[PDB]
Amino acid sequence: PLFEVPGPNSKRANTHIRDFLQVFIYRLFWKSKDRPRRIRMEDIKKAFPSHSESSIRKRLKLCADFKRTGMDSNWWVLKSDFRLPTEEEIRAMVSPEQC
DNA sequence: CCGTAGGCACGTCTGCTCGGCTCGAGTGTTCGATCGCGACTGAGGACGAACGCGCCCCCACCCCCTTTTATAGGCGCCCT
Repeated sequence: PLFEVPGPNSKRANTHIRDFLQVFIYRLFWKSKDRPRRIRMEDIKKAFPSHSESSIRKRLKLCADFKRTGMDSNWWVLKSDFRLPTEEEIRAMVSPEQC
């Protein structure tokens, strides 16, 4: 082996889960066709059932603003002053070897 | 007088904030290890002293210088 496998609940392992969540959130904004871009909490929780919503609230507070709507299905609208990172910048965040 | 709309209350979702727990990093202290120095001991070589060996000298002992005297066989020399 040439690449190090982390231990359970290590600092490297916990950083990887956070960054992979940050990668997946960003690509959901790139998939959204609405102007301004918007995503749902339900789509992240369906892909990440082992995360609490509060841990997802940490990754969404810096890049998105919560707009509540009169239905049990609400949107995270991308901040107008937040520049969404480009594709190759997302590529540098998490490599296939780290996964 | 009746119907409908609005207001309030409660439920639920989430967004923020506070408290508690745990993990990691650092620094100080204490213990063990290793290194250096000195001392002891063993081995080898060199020097000094004592003993033993070798050489030389000295001492001791025995025979040779003569005389005599009886007596006799053999060998060699000297003058008649």
